[PDB]
Amino acid sequence: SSISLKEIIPPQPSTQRNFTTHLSYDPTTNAIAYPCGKSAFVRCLDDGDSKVPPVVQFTGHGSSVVTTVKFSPIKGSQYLCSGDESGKVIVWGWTFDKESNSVEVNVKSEFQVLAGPISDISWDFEGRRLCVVGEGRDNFGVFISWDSGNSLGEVSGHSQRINACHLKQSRPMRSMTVGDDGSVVFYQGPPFKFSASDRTHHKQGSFVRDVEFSPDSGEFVITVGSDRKISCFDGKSGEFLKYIEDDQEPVQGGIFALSWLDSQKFATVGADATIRVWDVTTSKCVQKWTLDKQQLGNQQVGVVATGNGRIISLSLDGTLNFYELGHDEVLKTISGHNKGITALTVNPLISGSYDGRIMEWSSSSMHQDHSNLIVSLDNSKAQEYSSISWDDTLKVNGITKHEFGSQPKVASANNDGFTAVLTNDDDLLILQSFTGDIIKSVRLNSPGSAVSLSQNYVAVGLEEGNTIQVFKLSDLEVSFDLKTPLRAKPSYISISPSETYIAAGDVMGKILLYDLQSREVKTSRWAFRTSKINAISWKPAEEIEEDLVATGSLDTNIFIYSVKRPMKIIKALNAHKDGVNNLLWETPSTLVSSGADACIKRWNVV
Ligand SMILES: [Zn+2]
Repeated sequence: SSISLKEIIPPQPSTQRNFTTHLSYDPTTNAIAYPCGKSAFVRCLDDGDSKVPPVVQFTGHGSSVVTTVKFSPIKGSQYLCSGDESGKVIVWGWTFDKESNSVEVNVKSEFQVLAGPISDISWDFEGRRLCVVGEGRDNFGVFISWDSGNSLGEVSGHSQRINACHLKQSRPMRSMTVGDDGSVVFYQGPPFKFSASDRTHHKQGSFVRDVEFSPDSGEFVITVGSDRKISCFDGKSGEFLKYIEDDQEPVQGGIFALSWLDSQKFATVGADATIRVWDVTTSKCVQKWTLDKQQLGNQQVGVVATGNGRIISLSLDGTLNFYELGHDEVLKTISGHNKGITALTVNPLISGSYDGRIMEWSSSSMHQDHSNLIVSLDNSKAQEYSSISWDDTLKVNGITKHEFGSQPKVASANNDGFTAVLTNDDDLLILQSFTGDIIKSVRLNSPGSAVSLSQNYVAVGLEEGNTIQVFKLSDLEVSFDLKTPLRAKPSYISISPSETYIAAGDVMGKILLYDLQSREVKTSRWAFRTSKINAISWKPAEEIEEDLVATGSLDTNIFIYSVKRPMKIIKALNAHKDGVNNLLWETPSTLVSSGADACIKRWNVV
């Protein structure tokens, strides 16, 4: 008996309005790396099976939000380096096993380099030296050896935050840091030391957001930022050569990032929802790609060349845009969440995160209709969905059909188009999932922290005495208490599909199973988790007697308990960094999970 990882749907890159998201591409593994939440990710652009794992997730930054992920230049080195807001940098390496289909990640070195958050990282072409940069009190960046951490130079010339850096990928080594107040500094080195400074080519007070030396011998260095200027320096002397401008292509917005396709062409991307391709020599824009400027989400917050003219653009809305030099049309788009997932539906698969974004995977549709946490999702009605959010509304296919007078704490929908909601004002409401109408309601005697709506019952977890009261859907005036309360505040309740039992767990990790009818505990034998329970889902039949029950807790684990054999536990550890939020059975043998880490995972239950 087991559970094995069947598929991983990774989140989109982390984003912030007015801020660049530095991406990284690795030719060898044909994959890109990017930060999202508290984990670093590497996603293989390779569809057709390959020896490269689809996804690699590094959780080593613990509680610190990851800011940047960079591939080591050494082909096949499978090493990467990432930084976080706490100012810590980590060099880690992964491992894969196409067989077990298991990915291992082992840290190799960690360094507390900055007081504040790290903004960018860059390796030397030997994959042994690092330019780390960002913000601090006295230090705005450092130059250190990847294994020891001993200083290999000194970041200087900046008084304000450093935004990006880059190491000329060839000898004689040279470096570049760039940041706030139009500051651009050049270094020389192996022992990188201040060489030259510049505060005349980028407007004072502006933000220079990215810098990058041309591939091969790096004959040039280019910096970009909010003043819409593209400055071109010489890769050796660092002398300003010229601005890259084309009369037929005025830059109408601040630039966020750049990436060289080869030694002559490089891409830029910015607030004017445009992806432009330039030729350093002619200073002419050779190719342009646009998106509707009228939509905030189209601003281009990142970019990275992936070889042979292929370019990947990052939208403020987290979308990944694939383009190719010579082809005026966008090749394909990839959307998804970049915020913890809080609501889940199956057959068809739909997900919602705590920012209110909803994802329809059956049509690759991404919605930004709600503007806050998605409490629940209901797809019972054919080709439609009903969503409830902390933005106090109930929407049906992105359209508002109900405005709550009181915020919806938690909710639960059955299969007959009904949704039971518990509000901040301590009310239990029963809505018609698809019209938004409240057909019946009742004031609860105490705040409620959990709901489970079956075909005929409504089980509510009550904070006062952490008891479970069961309501009759058809008549809220009738109800009964289960003989035994919980240990601590109820966190999640799941009524049996046949309404025989009721599984309810608490914020401490206890999960009691009751017999609904007799309202008596049927077993408290299921193993204590020592962590908040966030999800419980009954496995359906392929016997027919309800037995296996999947559950998830803040501790990141998935525990599939058994009614018949309370001592037997099938488990999957580290399912989702920082906790499992949702759990569903889309197939009698397949589980689907969502986590605080904005990941969605499918599992094969053997
Ligand atoms: Zn929509």
